[PDB]
Amino acid sequence: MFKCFTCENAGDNYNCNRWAEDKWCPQNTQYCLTVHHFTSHGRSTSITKKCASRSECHFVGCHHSRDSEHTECRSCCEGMICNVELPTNHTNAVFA
Repeated sequence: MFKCFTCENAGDNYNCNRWAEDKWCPQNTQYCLTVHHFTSHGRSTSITKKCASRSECHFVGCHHSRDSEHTECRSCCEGMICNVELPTNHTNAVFA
């Protein structure tokens, strides 16, 4: 089992943590979805993540809003609570 960030409305990474606690992921899941809401014009940016699978996000990518000019890029990262910070640089080591 593993713990992932299953937050909904979180303006910042910290907030996402306050909502999404350290709970085990579902049985029908093997990935950590990570949706990034980037506004074409505006500092504010929505963020949402949760457990997913190969089917749930079989066709990842970005989706530009029809009404607003805000795009939503969702991906699938592996590893316990891998969806820590939005701006992913690289993978760290294990302390096991």
